[PDB]
Amino acid sequence: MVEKGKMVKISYDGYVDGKLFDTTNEELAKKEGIYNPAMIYGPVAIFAGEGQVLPGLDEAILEMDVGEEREVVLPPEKAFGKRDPSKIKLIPLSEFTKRGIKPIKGLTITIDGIPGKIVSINSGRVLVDFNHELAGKEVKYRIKIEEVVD
Repeated sequence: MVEKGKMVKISYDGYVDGKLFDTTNEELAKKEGIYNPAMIYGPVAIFAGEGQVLPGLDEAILEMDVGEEREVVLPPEKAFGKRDPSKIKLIPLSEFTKRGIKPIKGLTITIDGIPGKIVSINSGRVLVDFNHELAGKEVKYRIKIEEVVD
């Protein structure tokens, strides 16, 4: 068990549809072809149960021992969230063209700093999904508590 608020350093590998999409392990990232030169790899310091990681990860961490490694399967609600219909919004084509942006199906756009993916364009109506890319997805993580500070 790890008490809520306790500083812990964790390592993790995250998978969606059987594919690694995130990892603290630089070597694994290169091996799996997701290495990002702009990312700082290595264990991540969190406070246990304080919401710095996905809800289901925080939940698992509180149950875990220092040095424990386990795998966890998280439903959307405990991962990147359910795909919320209220975040899928209709916007006039007119407003994109006014702003010199050509809407294209599949294109990621940013409104007021918020990223959104264009679902469709039909008769001047642009449907944009502002949900997280992985919303509605089951994810699987390997997670290890490397150390507890305190």
